[PDB]
Amino acid sequence: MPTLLRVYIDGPHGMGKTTTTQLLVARDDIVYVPEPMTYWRVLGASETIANIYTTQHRLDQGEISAGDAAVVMTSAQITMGMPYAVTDAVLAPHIGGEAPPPALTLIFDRHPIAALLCYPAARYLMGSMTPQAVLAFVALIPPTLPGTNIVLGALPEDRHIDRLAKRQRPGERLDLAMLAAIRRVYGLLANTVRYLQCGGSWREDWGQLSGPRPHIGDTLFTLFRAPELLAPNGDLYNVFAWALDVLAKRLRSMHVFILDYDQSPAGCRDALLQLTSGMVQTHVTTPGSIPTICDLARTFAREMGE
Amino acid sequence: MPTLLRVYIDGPHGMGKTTTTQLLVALGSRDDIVYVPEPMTYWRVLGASETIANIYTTQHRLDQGEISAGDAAVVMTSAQITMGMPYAVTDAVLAPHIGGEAPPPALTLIFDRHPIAALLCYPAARYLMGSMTPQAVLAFVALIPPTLPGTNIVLGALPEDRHIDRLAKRPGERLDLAMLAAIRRVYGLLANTVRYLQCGGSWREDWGQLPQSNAGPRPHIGDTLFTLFRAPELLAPNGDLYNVFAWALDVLAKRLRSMHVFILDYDQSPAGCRDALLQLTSGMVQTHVTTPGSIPTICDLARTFAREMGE
Ligand SMILES: C#Cc1cn([C@@H]2O[C@H](CO)[C@@H](O)C2(F)F)c(=O)[nH]c1=O
Ligand SMILES: C#Cc1cn([C@@H]2O[C@H](CO)[C@@H](O)C2(F)F)c(=O)[nH]c1=O
Repeated sequence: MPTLLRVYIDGPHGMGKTTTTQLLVARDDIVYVPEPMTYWRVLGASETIANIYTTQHRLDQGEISAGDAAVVMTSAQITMGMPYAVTDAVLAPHIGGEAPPPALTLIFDRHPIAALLCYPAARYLMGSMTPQAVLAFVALIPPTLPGTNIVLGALPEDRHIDRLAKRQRPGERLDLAMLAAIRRVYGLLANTVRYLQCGGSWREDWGQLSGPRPHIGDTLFTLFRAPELLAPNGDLYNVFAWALDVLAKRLRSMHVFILDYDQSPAGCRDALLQLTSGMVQTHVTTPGSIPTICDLARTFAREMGE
Repeated sequence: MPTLLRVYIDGPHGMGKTTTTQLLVALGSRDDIVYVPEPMTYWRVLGASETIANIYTTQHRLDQGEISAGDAAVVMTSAQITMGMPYAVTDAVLAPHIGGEAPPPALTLIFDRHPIAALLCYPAARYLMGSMTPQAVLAFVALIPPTLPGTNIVLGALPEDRHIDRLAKRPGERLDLAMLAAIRRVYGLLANTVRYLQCGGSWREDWGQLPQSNAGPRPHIGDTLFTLFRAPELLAPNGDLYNVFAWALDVLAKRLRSMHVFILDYDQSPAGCRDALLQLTSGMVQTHVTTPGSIPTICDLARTFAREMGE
């Protein structure tokens, strides 16, 4: 059966992700799946991004409670992740085991974990989502398929602020606190994958949060030493501990690649191209999978891309 | 390999599901059948504060016109996410233990509700009540976990008059007969949807045409869950579904079609329901487990869950 390469370009917004990749299919055997802006602004709800930034701004000003903001943020994040969740689910049966040239390369703008883990966790750090909601999203992260190659960004903070200022989505507000939270989350994400792959056991190391791989205090696990999640004696409730077991399973089999964005758009493009030589390809499951996947991807772009 | 029997008792609230589940479990030896309760403690305390009360209060304030549909939707959507969390995690932790479909089972697990109750049925019912968008319902559907082998779901049958009587007597709940009608309709649609799919129905082929299961002829698509999603919000200018929503229905078909549905008549005494459920288990699908230590592991998981979150 023919081979497929899936490449998810992810990481904090405002680094230059949607430019870099736009230049990458810029063709028959590569398809670019862009961010589903139309879903966010129109199809799923009205101006979800505006809704998100306005809610945080009003929380910050003290015009609404943490409680009101959390229910708003939570349902908004549901809208945000929907196109990623449907796409993953319809693609899943087509994905075979690990596998030469690929018959088809899909380059996605973001992986489901952006809306089902990273953004929720950042909003938690922003005081506008409960950690219990975050772990509800985590519990729903689809099982990690073979060949899940995820590209995360590296960019010094000052330069990132400069780029973000020019890359504001419709309805977005330039929020340096959110920028720092989302950068911390993705930093912790990269660390967490490494911790897990080198054989780290969160349950074994959990005691260190109260005291060769990253320290657990430098992974996503540290975020869930939140008091909401803990019994009167300090123990994590089992239901949350199980969500963390799921988090561990999902993240461990991801293939992370770091893309230096502190260079020219053509440079970023070339660097992304270089990275592909180490990415994992899979077979598809049926002979008709390749054109079906192509049609899915192109229909997504056409209908939901800006 | 030793075998496992998983049975999810589901359907509208107020039918006697929870009692039936306990009665059935009380028949078995302690360590060959385990009860996985509604995570009431999660709903009331651990996940958020009094979520059930929040749900019913919000619907009421919508009905009274004290809040907008928009405000009700964001509360209802967040609350439904909270409702489903323990179901999702439990399914995710059980999944790698389950083998292919397959003497008495080494272990029987009786669940109070399947993940689809919180990820599909209640959201769909709330959408019918005007307190959730159909887009959000389809987001929940997109997130329904892959259907494990040997997913036996038992749904309820019960005359509406007896059901209403049962509810008006036997929290945070408020007596809402409109919601009762909605959730009864939704589970009836569900039963039909499984039968429709297993009879080879293709919603895309039948789209233009807009109970019981494991028996009978193929339902009309208008009597399945697919009919709920002919909503103006989901339709393109040309009048077809946007592809994104269409893909969510494809997921809906995929998840439901491999399920094994049974209908239990609740219009009888608690012991009657128990024995009826017991007879029904005879035609239910078991699975192998993936490791020998899966049986005790699964057992501990079920008991830990029950202890922490059961009422
Ligand atoms: C995927 C995704 C998400 C994107 N976004 C935002 O949408 C835009 C994506 O470019 C950007 O403003 C953002 F990244 F901040 C969210 O707020 N939440 C998400 O879950
Ligand atoms: C599972 C479940 C759910 C239960 N419930 C309610 O919880 C209560 C106990 O089951 C009952 O009032 C109910 F079933 F209606 C919801 O409102 N939503 C759900 O998703």
